[PDB]
Formats: sequence, structure tokens, C-alpha cells
Amino acid sequence: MPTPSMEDYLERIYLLIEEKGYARVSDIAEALEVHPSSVTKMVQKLDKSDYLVYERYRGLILTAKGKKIGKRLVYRHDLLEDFLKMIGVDSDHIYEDVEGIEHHLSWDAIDRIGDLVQYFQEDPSRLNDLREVQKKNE
Amino acid sequence: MPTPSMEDYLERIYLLIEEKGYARVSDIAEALEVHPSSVTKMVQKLDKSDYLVYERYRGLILTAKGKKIGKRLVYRHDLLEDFLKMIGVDSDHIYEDVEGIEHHLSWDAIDRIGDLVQYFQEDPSRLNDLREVQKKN
Repeated sequence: MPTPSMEDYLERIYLLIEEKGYARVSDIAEALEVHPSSVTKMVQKLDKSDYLVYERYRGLILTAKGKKIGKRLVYRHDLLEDFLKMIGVDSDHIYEDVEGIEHHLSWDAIDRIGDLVQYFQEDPSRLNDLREVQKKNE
Repeated sequence: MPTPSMEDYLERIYLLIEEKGYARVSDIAEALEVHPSSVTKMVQKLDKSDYLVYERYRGLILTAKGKKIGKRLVYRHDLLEDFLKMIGVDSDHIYEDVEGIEHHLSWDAIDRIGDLVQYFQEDPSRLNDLREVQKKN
């Protein structure tokens, strides 16, 4: 039920607390280069749905459900980037490819990509076999 | 240069042409589930910039530019469809995953996914191994 942008907010809030222990509306407005009123509008939508609370002095605080979602999105990002690096996407394209597909994949496809990323590591000579296919095509 | 919308039209037009020599506007409207009036507007944009021509009592033909683009777009859709099947996405989310992602991947990524699909075709025991990682979970 959360929109993609709502997920992006919860992940960004989780990562602000990872960075300095607190998440501020001004932090998000500055990182996004948007007006703080659009951040407070999004925060209100996340509050109303019990993904976070706000207290004056402590700032934005994730609920159990909000923190569950934020962490999952960090992991999905890490997983998709592992995948694209494994198959050889160059450093010019990999960041926007990860951002591009992370909200347009079913969790089924995310899980299947996870199995793929695990497969190339359980016997890492699989990765060298893959690199050789790419070399042969050049 | 071609927008996502243009690409969606070019890909469908190429599929009809490769199958029937010409793409009819009526077939394009039903396939894309848009009103014929929207197709007409898109056709005039593509005609004016030389992606296609309209031939009376036949339909649309792609120019060399339009054809080279529509071919590459069909390849991308087919490769992503193959890639998702191969890694075990259920058949009842495949269509939605392909359309959700096809406008969001560099051609660099498409090429590498091609190399990946090729890796699994050159030795079909690789796919059996992949399946054992997934059933073990």
C-alpha cells in the first residue's frame, strides 16, 4: 500500500539515523533540494499510515513497520547493485539502473535475483565463466 | 532521443510489420489499448520526424531509422522476458515485470543481461545448479 516515494522517504530516514542518529525535515529538504513543506506533507502521509512519528526535539522516528520497510529497501538496493556489478554493467550506468528498476520489480523477481546473486558466490568460478562469455563476445 | 511513448509505439509497429508487412492503426490502438485518435496523433509525430510513413490502404511502414529502433526494442523486451523466465519468476508476474523495467535500464545493462542469458544457454547444467540454490533457499 505505500507508494514508491513513501518507501524512498523511509529508507532515507533510516539512513539519516544511520549517519548521525537523527532525521530532520530540514535534512531531507536539503538533500532533495525541495521545499520543506513538501517534506512535511510527505511526513504527514507517513505518520497517518503509522510508518513514523515526529517529536520536536528528536525529529523523525520510525515505527516498527516503518523501520522494517526502510531496512528492506537498503537491502534491495544492495542486492540489485551486487547483481548489476556481477553481470558487468559499467560504473557509468549502474547507479541509475539500480534506481530505475528497484521500484518496478516484484518481490518475487527481487528474490529470484537474490538466488542468482547467491548462485554466483556459492561456487565463485561461475563468475569467471560468465566473464569469459563477455570476453568471447568482444 | 525517442521518448518512452514513441518507443512503445515503435516496438508494437515493428512487431506487426515483421508479421504482416504493414501495421494498421486499428491494430495499434487495440494492442496499446488507446483510442484511435491518440494513435493518429502519435503517427503524425512519427511521420513528421521520419520514423515511418503511412501507405494508403496498407498502414504504416518504418523508415530505416524507425526499423532499426523498433527491432532493438523488440530484442530488449524479448531478452528481459527470457531473463525473467530463466531465473524462475512465476509466469503470472512476468508480463508486469518486463513492462515495469524495460524503460528503466541502460543498453549497457541490456547487453550484459544478454551475456547472462547466453552464459546459461551454453551449458544447461548451469540452470539446474541455479535451481538447486533456489529450492534450498
